[PDB]
Amino acid sequence: ATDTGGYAATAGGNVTGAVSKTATSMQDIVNIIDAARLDANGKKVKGGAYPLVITYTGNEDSLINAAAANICGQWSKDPRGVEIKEFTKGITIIGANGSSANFGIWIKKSSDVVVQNMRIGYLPGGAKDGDMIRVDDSPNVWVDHNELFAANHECDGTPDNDTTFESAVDIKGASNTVTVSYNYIHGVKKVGLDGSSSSDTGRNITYHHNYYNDVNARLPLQRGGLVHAYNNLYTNITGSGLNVRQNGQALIENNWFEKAINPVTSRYDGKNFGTWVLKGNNITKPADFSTYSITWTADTKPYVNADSWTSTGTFPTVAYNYSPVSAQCVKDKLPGYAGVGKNLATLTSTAC
Ligand SMILES: [Ca+2]
Repeated sequence: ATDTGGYAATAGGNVTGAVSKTATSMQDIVNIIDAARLDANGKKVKGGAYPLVITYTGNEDSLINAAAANICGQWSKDPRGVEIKEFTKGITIIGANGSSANFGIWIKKSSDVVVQNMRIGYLPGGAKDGDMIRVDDSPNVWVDHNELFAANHECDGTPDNDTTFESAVDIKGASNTVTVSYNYIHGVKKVGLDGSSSSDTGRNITYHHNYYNDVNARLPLQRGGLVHAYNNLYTNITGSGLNVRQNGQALIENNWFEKAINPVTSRYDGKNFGTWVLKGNNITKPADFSTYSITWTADTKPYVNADSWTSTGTFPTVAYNYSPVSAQCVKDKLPGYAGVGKNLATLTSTAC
């Protein structure tokens, strides 16, 4: 099955001929991927020689706990991450229950990559792109059931006063189809881009069943293309939520917003505002803003907020099958399905 409930359609490494490998450390993952490029005769194969399902059993709680206790010492350290570059055979990196990582996963020019059940937090190297997950020039990637966290805080004197920590799930380039689902993202200042610049526009991304809590912004910072955000729980958003820019289109349906500032907006460019189609959220009209503590702020440059809470454009027919539960159900049940150690459980209307 290649069904991710979103734009990406991939089975990752769970295909025919997949080779199962256990990784006990960051280094093992690197070595395993490196060996997966060799054919029977020891010669390298472009895109990889065989599919892989890597089970990561490592635990780096010590590193995570030390980092949490000294958050401002993280940005200047060397970034730590496993790069999955030009591997198209199909790969799934799934964490064992109880595993943890103080390193990121950087996907570059690959495809059919799935990252599940990984608990990644307080990564070093914010000043040198220490992303928890980065998807660059990579279509058909599925980031599902992970816990990505740090501290929603900015230390004094970091480069650009924005590098205490990098992002949770940055997406850029030709990452044409991506599904980000069932993740528990908390304590993150910059959650994730959708295009690295004003010119890096496009892509079709689906954000569904994610639980955001105490995050500052970029859910995502969208640039062009299509974004389908459904069944997500957005609470304690301290800056802005979905920032639809460079003429992007978004379908925001059956989500639960609460204690959020600028939950849906288009700001920082001063032009080429994106559009949104709102339907089925806990917020149905401006009268609900006070009920759920929705706050709005202006910007120094021309901007568009959804303070009228009305659709400002259209959205193409959703190309895949999905069935959202109600916004009330995500509020009630989502926390028990999102993140790690949930055995990749999915929230169905049956459980509502
Ligand atoms: Ca980044």
